[PDB]
Amino acid sequence: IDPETSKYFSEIANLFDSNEVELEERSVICGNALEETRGREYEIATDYIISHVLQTLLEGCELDQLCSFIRNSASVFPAIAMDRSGSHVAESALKSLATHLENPDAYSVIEEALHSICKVIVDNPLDMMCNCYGSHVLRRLLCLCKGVSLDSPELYGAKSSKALAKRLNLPHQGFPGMLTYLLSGLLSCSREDMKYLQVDQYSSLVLQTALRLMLKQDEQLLEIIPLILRCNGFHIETNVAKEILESMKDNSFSHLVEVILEVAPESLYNEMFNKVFKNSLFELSVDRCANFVIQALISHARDQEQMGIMWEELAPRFKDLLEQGKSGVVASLIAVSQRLQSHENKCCEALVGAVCSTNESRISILPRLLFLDYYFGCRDKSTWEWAPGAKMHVMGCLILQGIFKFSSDHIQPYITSLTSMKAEYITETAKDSSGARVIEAFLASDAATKQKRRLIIKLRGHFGELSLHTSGSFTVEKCFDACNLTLREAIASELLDVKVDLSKTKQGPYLLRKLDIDGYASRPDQWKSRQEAK
RNA sequence: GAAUUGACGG
Repeated sequence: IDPETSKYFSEIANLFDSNEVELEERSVICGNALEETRGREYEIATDYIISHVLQTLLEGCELDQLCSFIRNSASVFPAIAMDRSGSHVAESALKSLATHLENPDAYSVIEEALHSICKVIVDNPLDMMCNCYGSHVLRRLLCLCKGVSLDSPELYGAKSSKALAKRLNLPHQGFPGMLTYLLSGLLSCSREDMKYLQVDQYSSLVLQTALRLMLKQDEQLLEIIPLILRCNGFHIETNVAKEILESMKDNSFSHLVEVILEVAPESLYNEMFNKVFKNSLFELSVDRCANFVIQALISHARDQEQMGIMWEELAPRFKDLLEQGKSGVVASLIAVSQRLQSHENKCCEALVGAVCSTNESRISILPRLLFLDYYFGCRDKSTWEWAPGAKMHVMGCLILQGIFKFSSDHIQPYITSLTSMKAEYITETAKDSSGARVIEAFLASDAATKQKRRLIIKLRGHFGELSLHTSGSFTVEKCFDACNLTLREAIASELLDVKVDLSKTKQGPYLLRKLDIDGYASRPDQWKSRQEAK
């Protein structure tokens, strides 16, 4: 890295800043500058300063020069990818490649570039799989081979509200032979190396990504998963099942088996259910790591026999799970009960009994789940009633949202409890970003109209303030849609009083328009006639 | 629109 090389890439960088360069000329300069890297790919790409310029060049050049850079750097690509700066250079090369996925003329030239990369990785993959930087490069490479260009937290694999909502029940072809080739290369180690891969954070993350990209590819999943579990008809031998069970409380492995259970084909799921989990459900549910594996197991159960086993092992202990901070386990059991149509009423009753012991407690099932952590962390639970001002409990509210997807037959204690909360509590619930989802699930449930109406009426006087927030505005429209003319008019006039402020809100203009607040203000008789025709 | 209780970068 002589100073002339340094001056060159710095001068290229300033030239792009000064935005005096046409986008077509910019693209050609990017290509010329890449040629200045030939023979020095590793040195340029891993330089703490020049790597950032090399990212700019890769993202601004044309396909041919990108491919030329990838081909000339392939023999050092694992070294670039495991470097703390070079790994961003490597990822820029992939994002750049990915911008051409929609161009059918580019198919074979992209595939050749991926082959250069996969070939040198497959030759020696295990340290790159476990390297904190190279693991990000492998995840992106796997996505590209699948034809996925657009980043997804799920695939990489972060937690997200789409995934939580999915767990609770609320396309380019790619380069399939390159995906198979690379992922087979990552998995052709000894069973004893694989044991360590199960438990290394960074390699577990790579395998999580690969499993998600193979979703619904049963023939590949049935080859891949047994290698990862060290099983290679699919059968888990008794000693291997013990080893999988023993590793289940590990933070890295627990994340991996979460994904395995999500993508597992039916026959493979059933074998895992029976041989690994079947008599350990509660012990695994109380572990800080394993309980998320149990949530994934619960969510993907196939049939009523499995539902019964999970019921027998876990419902008697619902109170333990809530006390110990494992509400996600209960949420999942409740959610899959409504999905498999099994043990619905047994699940709902076990939840009531877990929160409300004596008969007098049961009218408080709703407040206690809205503030699940305050009630269970309470000093004196026989006097606890509310958490004034507190933020409501995400998972307690998600449980309730599942509860209100049951038929009214199974959830009468929940409907009676919610609809009988006093106005101040119902109002605080609607103003909470989680509690508003509870209200909305109840308005969408098949509870009686009279009962919905009772709750909505206790919101009178607060629709204006409710509407001034993004979450409340949805609740206001859900209440409105559920109302007769008398209450639609009540809500409409409350929004009128706050119409100035409401219009300065993100959602306000839409809400004002959907409810037709201007018509109501200016020609109320015609607004009432159009609403009545609904 | 609130998004679990246990991980990730120059």
